[PDB]
Amino acid sequence: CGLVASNLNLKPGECLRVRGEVAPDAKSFVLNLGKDSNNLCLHFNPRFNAHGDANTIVCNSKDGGAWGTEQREAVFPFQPGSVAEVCITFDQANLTVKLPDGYEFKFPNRLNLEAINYMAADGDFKIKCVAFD
Amino acid sequence: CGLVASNLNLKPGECLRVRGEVAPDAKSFVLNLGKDSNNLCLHFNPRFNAHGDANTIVCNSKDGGAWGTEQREAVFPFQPGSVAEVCITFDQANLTVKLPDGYEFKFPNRLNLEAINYMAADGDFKIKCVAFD
Ligand SMILES: OC[C@H]1O[C@@H](S[C@@H]2O[C@H](CO)[C@H](O)[C@H](n3cc(-c4cccc(F)c4)nn3)[C@H]2O)[C@H](O)[C@@H](n2cc(-c3cccc(F)c3)nn2)[C@H]1O
Ligand SMILES: OC[C@H]1O[C@@H](S[C@@H]2O[C@H](CO)[C@H](O)[C@H](n3cc(-c4cccc(F)c4)nn3)[C@H]2O)[C@H](O)[C@@H](n2cc(-c3cccc(F)c3)nn2)[C@H]1O
Repeated sequence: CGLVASNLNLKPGECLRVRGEVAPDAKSFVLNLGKDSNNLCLHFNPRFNAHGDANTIVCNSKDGGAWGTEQREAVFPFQPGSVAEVCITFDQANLTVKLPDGYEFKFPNRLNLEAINYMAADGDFKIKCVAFD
Repeated sequence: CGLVASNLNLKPGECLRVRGEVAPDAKSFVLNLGKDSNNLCLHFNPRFNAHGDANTIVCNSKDGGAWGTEQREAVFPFQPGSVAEVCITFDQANLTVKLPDGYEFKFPNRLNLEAINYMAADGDFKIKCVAFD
């Protein structure tokens, strides 16, 4: 039940910037993006230690309430007890999550939604700032 | 039907910073703060030209769907076609609103709420930045 933002109307090309602080006892946190809570074109879930994963980013989609296939990244540029910033955009092919220091993750656009109208944060991540570009 | 943010969990003393761009032909816009759409401890409505009023800030509350006693500020530090930032805090007595950028007025806390969990923007005001401190 973390921060939820609706009616974002984030169209392709536009950038969603999110800055927040990661808890010191961080297990994992979640950034959800899509149309609503049941239609997520991006489930961004860095896991420090959660569900057996250690220092692993887990991405997925949810379509009509149904989870898609999990995609995993070896690179884990997140440290517990620190401030994490992500820049998010998308096109017809992929969603792109960029980190300031150069890290960039791609996740296939599986929902093909016209825009991102929904953002929800959860887990050990307290959002401090959100910008729309 | 503008931006809506829920589960803010804004405790007393904490600052809610909101930046957005006011349309050149703006008639009015709204910042709603409270628990939900039916319970607003602050209805912040600058009216450039609306409901017969002009260059007047209209503040009110909504408690259980019912509008409280409307109140107005003689001062109007908003320009159509320009970027406006509003900083908002509250104690158990008043809400404090900081307008661009020397301006500060108190609005009585009439809902007594523990925290601000709900923000909704509307009217001729496209949100570009929201910060929580
Ligand atoms: O079929 C059961 C599966 O369940 C998921 S976890 C589940 O998956 C989703 C992603 O698809 C969401 O992350 C979801 N979620 C998290 C939150 C949340 C809520 C609040 C805060 C916060 F932070 C987070 N809400 N929803 C998770 O519960 C397991 O990973 C998966 N599995 C696959 C592997 C696996 C392990 C090692 C290597 C490998 F390749 C795969 N290790 N487990 C398998 O056991
Ligand atoms: O009952 C009649 C009253 O009606 C309100 S209008 C009403 O006020 C509410 C707050 O008090 C809400 O703002 C409400 N609202 C706005 C929006 C919205 C929704 C979407 C976008 C967007 F931008 C905005 N939604 N809801 C308004 O409709 C007038 O203030 C009021 N009155 C007028 C005067 C008055 C008149 C002339 C001169 C003068 F000095 C005072 N002095 N009192 C009086 O005539």
